[PDB]
Order: sequence, then structure tokens, then C-alpha cells
Amino acid sequence: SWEVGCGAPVPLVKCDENSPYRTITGDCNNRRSPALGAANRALARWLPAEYEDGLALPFGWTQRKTRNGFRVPLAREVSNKIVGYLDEEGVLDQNRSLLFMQWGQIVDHDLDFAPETELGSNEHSKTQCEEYCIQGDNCFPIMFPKNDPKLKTQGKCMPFFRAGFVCPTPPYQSLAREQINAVTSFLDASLVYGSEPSLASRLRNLSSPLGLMAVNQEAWDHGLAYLPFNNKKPSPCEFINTTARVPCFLAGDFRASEQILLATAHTLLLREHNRLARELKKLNPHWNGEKLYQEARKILGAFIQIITFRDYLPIVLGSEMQKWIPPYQGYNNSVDPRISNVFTFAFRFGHMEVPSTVSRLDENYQPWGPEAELPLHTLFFNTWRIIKDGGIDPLVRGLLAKKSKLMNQDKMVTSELRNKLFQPTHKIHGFDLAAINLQRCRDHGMPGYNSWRGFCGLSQPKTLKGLQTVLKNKILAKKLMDLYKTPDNIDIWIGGNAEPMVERGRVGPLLACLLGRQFQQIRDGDRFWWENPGVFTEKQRDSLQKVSFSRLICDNTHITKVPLHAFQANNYPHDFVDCSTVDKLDLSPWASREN
Ligand code: HEM
Ligand SMILES: *[C@@H]1O[C@H](CO)[C@@H](O[C@@H]2O[C@H](CO)[C@@H](O)[C@H](O)[C@H]2NC(C)=O)[C@H](O)[C@H]1NC(C)=O
Ligand SMILES: *[C@@H]1O[C@H](CO)[C@@H](O)[C@H](O)[C@H]1NC(C)=O
Ligand SMILES: *[C@@H]1O[C@H](CO)[C@@H](O)[C@H](O)[C@H]1NC(C)=O
Ligand SMILES: [Ca+2]
Ligand SMILES: [Zn+2]
Repeated sequence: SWEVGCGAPVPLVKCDENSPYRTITGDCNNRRSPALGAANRALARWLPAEYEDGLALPFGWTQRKTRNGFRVPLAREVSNKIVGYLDEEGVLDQNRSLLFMQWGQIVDHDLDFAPETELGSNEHSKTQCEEYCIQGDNCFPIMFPKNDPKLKTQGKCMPFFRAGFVCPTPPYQSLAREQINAVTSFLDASLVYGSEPSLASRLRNLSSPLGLMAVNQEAWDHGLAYLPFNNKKPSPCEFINTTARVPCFLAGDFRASEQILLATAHTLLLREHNRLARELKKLNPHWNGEKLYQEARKILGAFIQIITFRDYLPIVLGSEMQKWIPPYQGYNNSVDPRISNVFTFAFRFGHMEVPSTVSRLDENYQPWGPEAELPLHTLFFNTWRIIKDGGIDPLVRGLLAKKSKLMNQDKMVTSELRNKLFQPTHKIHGFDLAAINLQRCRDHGMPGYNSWRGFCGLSQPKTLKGLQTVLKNKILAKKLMDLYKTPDNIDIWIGGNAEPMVERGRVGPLLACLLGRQFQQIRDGDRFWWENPGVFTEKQRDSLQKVSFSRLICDNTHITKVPLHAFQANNYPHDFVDCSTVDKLDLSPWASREN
């Protein structure tokens, strides 16, 4: 045999079998294989990697090297010809609120992060990749096709750096390149608490013995907490407005400030931790700071699991929910809890749910000021519009009262993401998330569309007419065949997202299978699953059943009118109720009596 386990990075396996709490790293969840689902290990491979050279070079790397006898098309050409649209009229989801998109991003950030390799530390190819567009080592530029308007305004390419991989990064390894998942595979609120001990400690308030998370000491939201600032430079949140000079937030996850509504959701979760810790200190004044932090952390982890599996997944997977995620039957320590490489592209279905604008609404759910509605691209790495423009409440009202974009075969990804994406150290609102996703599919050695159809027990179309039948769309099938020449070569991100959505769902059959399998494993493979007997008491579980995003908003903002079903498209005032009528989380079952 060859390398049975290349785990030289993070070899520290020091497990307490008795602990009623998760580790921060995710180590020690599975007793027989304690690294399973831990952060900073390889993404799982459900199918073998597919590289040009068998090992590490992406398809599209070598101009002369075909995939199955055809050249792979430029990611940006696919983006332009298939993914782009002009007309935002009629593109909204009539039955999903903007919170539906935003929770997807939150769950995805809890589960997976494959950060770009660190070879740009005092290196030219940081700006040289950008400046000269020369492919090599970790520089894998997204080249513009001849007719691209960006060729006219932005030079020859968009910079792109290859993802980090296991058995460290600049030299070779044991057969095929395996990308890293930097966060815990468990649905465990690692995006609030961190997946590394250093960060996890930095986020905590170790001054008081109250188990609190650190809060901003420079700004308040009408007396409610902000995340602390990340005081490190250069800051993209300062870069986008050097007058306001408001830094990015420091959260459990590196990406928290990528856009204003993600920063908003991270703010609600932090507030909820501190709220729970204060309630628990009342019930149990004898609990020290560590106990308070762990108990509140464990409740917030359960909150995220319940909203996700009870409220979110059913309205993503539709008819496919029951097929892939049956009712819970307890912890199965034979299940692989690791996030798969392909899942990290499957869950980018959210890219097609992001609409072109964000609104701030007032207490009557009416436009907040004269520029209430803003273009999404102005809100990438934007914290100043929170600190200096009315705090999170107006944005939270927009998350409730405004709609997700609907996935449309003729209108896939808004130009706000497809032409105006901002990336840190890049200085322009000029990147293309769709092109980045296609390039990253290839970076990660993804098997093509038909390999995944076969994995999912679905038909593998070989001809234009077969692709038309699967996509229920003759013009989309023709564009994909003109670019890819065979459905075997269609990148998984675009192939999965091209399929028409399942009934009562928001993804097609291929994505429902890949997502459904992953979420089944996330639940069944987790020793700390909230509903696993022993994790919580039966009385605690009865209290936890009553959690809602609506109550989270009521408890952690000055919003007093909320819908009961926050993921549905809700209109004010008909679909909104007073917070008074909304079930609370009853923490009385956490009262701990020794005497
Ligand atoms: C305005 C909203 C959003 C922005 C600005 C955004 C931006 C990005 C960026 C820049 C990446 C990295 C691309 C790469 O380097 O390969 C990414 C990755 C990703 N996005 Fe989004 N995204 C948004 C919404 C969402 C939503 C709604 C979902 C899910 C429902 C989602 C799921 C993901 C996933 C799973 C990844 C891969 C994470 C990893 O393993 O590294 N995104 N996003
Ligand atoms: C950068 O941030 C500043 C600081 O908020 C923005 O200025 C505000 O700008 C408008 C003028 O268009 C005023 O009506 C507001 O009342 C200002 N507030 C303050 C405190 O100055 C500015 O618009 C931002 N610029 C960019 C390009 O984002
Ligand atoms: C820590 O909590 C104490 C106790 O309330 C508070 O006064 C202090 O501001 C907190 N510090 C941070 C950084 O949150
Ligand atoms: C536990 O997981 C294994 C591997 O997926 C599977 O064979 C078995 O059916 C599972 N156990 C139960 C009780 O479902
Ligand atoms: Ca996690
Ligand atoms: Zn207020």
C-alpha cells in the first residue's frame, strides 16, 4: 500500500472521553477515529480527484491537454455566455425571504473553508499574478476571452490562487492533491467560536467570569453589542472607505465581513451567546466562566442545528428531503462526518440566490432614509454602513421583508457578484464569483457533471438532445455543448445548478442528492448532535424544540414585529406578529441543583 494517513500537520490528539462539550477543533468527536471531522485536515473524497496529470494540475492548466478529447472552456467565457444576465426585473423568489439566502451562507461557513495557499507572504506573485497574469505554481489566473469587456478595462486576467492542500503546500505529497477544510465539519457554531484554540480564546471575554464573548468597546448599536474589530492591516473593510476607516469584524470565521448581511447574522449569533450566558448565570450563580461559555456555546450549536434541519433543509431539498435525510435514529459512529470536496461546490447553489440590492427598512418596514436600497457590490467588506448608518436592525428588517433571488436558467448570477465582486488585496470591484467557482472546481480536481450524475444514480446525457431533456431547456443545453463539447466535461458547479429545481425545493436532483447525503452524514456522524440521547436532557430538548429565527431576532434587536415563518416571503404588516406571541427558549431545565 501507500500513505494510509498523511497527518503530519496537527498531530495533537489529546482527548477527554468524559467531556460533555465539543472541542473547538472538532477532534475527539468520533472515539475510534478522533480526527474525523476535525478542522485543518483534508476534505473527504467521495470520488477520486481528476487532474490533468493525475496528481495535482487542473484541467485547463496545459493548453494542449484535453479533457476527454476536448479543450475545457475558459471559466470567464462560461460565466459570460451562460451565467450572466442584464434584467433584474422578475428575478426574485416569490416564496423565500432574503434570510433564506443568508442562512445558507451561515451554514456553509460553519461547515467548510478551503483557504488560498500561503505563498504570498512578502512575495511578488501576490501582485505579479495580478500584474503579469503568468500562470505557475499557485498562480492560476482566470484569463479573459477575446470579446470580454473586462479585457478593455481590467487587463488580461483576474488573479486566482490555488487552494491550500494537506502535507504542507509548496512541495509534493502522497499521490493526489487533497485540499484542506480549515473549519470543523460538525454543524457546531464554529463560525461564532472559531475552529482553532488561539482564535477561540481571542474571541472570549476572559476578564469577567461570566462566559461572555468579547464585544466592540468603540461602538454600540443603541446599547446593543457589535463584534470586536479585527485590528490587523491591511483591512479590506477600511480599504473600501478610507474616510470612514471602519475595520472588519473579528468573528469565529475569517469571512464574517465579506458582505454586510453576513456580518449582520454573525452579530445576532454573538448577541445570542452573551444573552444565553447571562440567563444561565442567573439560574446558576455557582457556574464559573468556562461552564457558562460551554453551556451557552452548546445551546447556540443546537439552535443552529435545529433551524438548519427543521426549517432550512426541507425548503432547499423539497421532495428529496425524506429520501436523503430520514427522521433521526441516533448517533452512528460508522458514518463519515467529514465535509466532501464536492459538497463545497454543491452548496455554492446559494450564489444564484443573491439579489442585486440590499435594503435598510424603518420600524414601519418602509425605506430607511433616502438611500435605503443599495447595490450589493457597495456592501462587500462594508462594516461602516452598520457602525455609521443605523446599526443592524434596518438590515435585519430587510432580511425578513425582502426576497431571495430565484435561480433562473436564463438569469443565474447577478452582475453584482459576476462583474463587481471585491476580493481583499485586490483593489477593484471587478471580480467574477461564477468564474472563480468554475476555476476552483478545476483547482480541486472535481470529477465532471456525468461522474456525479452516476454517483447519484441519475442518467448521464451524452448528446445535445440528452442534455436538453435533463435540463428541460434546449437553448441552455446548446450553450453548454458549444462550450464544453461533451456533458462529461461540464464543471459540477454549473452542471448541478443548470438542472431544474425539485418540487417544493430550490435545487435540482443532482444537487439534492449531493447536499442530502452530506447533511445526512453531518447529523448521523456527530456524537454531539443535539437530539442524540444524553447530549441534552429530555426536558432541555423539549425547550430547544421551540427555538425560531423569529425569537432570535426578538431577543437580540429592538425589532418587535416578526413573522412566524421567517424563511418564507413575508409582507408587513399582514405576515408579521408582536414578539409577545412568539415562543421563547425556556432555560429553566438548565437550572442545576446539587443541594
Ligand atoms: C453576497 C453573498 C455571497 C458572497 C459575497 C459570497 C462570496 C464567496 C466567495 C468569494 C467565495 C470563495 C470563492 C473561491 O475562492 O473559490 C465563496 C465560496 C463559497 N460560497 Fe459564497 N458568497 C455569498 C453567498 C453564499 C451563499 C448564499 C451560499 C450558500 C447558500 C454560499 C456558499 C459558498 C460556499 C459553500 C463556498 C465554498 C466555501 C469553502 O469551502 O471554501 N455563498 N463565496
Ligand atoms: C464613506 O463613509 C463616509 C462616512 O460615513 C460617508 O459619508 C457620509 O456621506 C454622506 C454624503 O454622501 C452624508 O450625507 C452622510 O451623512 C455622511 N456621514 C458622515 C458621518 O460623514 C461616505 O459617503 C462614504 N463614501 C463611500 C465612497 O463609501
Ligand atoms: C468583559 O465583560 C466585562 C464584564 O461585564 C465588561 O465590562 C467588559 O467590557 C468586557 N470586555 C469585552 C472586551 O467584552
Ligand atoms: C451506520 O452507518 C453505516 C455506514 O454508513 C451503515 O452501513 C449502517 O446502515 C448505519 N447504521 C444504521 C443503524 O443505520
Ligand atoms: Ca463547524
Ligand atoms: Zn434601538
